[PDB]
Amino acid sequence: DTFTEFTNVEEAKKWGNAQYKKYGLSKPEQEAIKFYTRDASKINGPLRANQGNENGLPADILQKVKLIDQSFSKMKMPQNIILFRGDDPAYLGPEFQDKILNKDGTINKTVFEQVKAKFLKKDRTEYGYISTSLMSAQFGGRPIVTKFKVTNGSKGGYIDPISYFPGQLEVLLPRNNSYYISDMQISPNNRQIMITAMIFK
Repeated sequence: DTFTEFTNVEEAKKWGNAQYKKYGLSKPEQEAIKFYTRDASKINGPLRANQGNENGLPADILQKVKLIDQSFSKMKMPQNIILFRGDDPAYLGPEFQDKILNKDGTINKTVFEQVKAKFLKKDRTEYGYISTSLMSAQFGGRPIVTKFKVTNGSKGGYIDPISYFPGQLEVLLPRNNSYYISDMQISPNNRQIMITAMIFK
């Protein structure tokens, strides 16, 4: 089946709202997700620190992580969907973060080959949750943009109605969520890396 890519904010909120209405997230689930949206680093940072071992987390963060994890029992994609995330060169790791951009702001083409060797057609797992949006335009100036293709039934949910930052049209996906990088390209303007990644659960 096609993957839906929302063409505008109105249609996106319509689809997101329709799914959100079915979640029945608990009060503590909602508050934990809202806290995450206020500053995701307060959750994803500790998860990275502890290499996903929720048991090494501070007790307050553990309680929120268990809630956010639990929320995904209620939030599954109803259709194959396209989601977006912007990022900076640190996404590529210390050995590339300061080399992937030329001084003139374009992607270093030779270094990009090594970036592909490291990442392309390989799975990657992040210890943090994945924050995406239904829409892509807000990422047009970021050094890296990822298009996630997420199939029907995969865990994840539209959280804009409970976000600290309404209008971001965020779809949150689980932590420790392996994705497959299926494509990586330098953009037409030579100033962005465009990644496609695939998630099936």
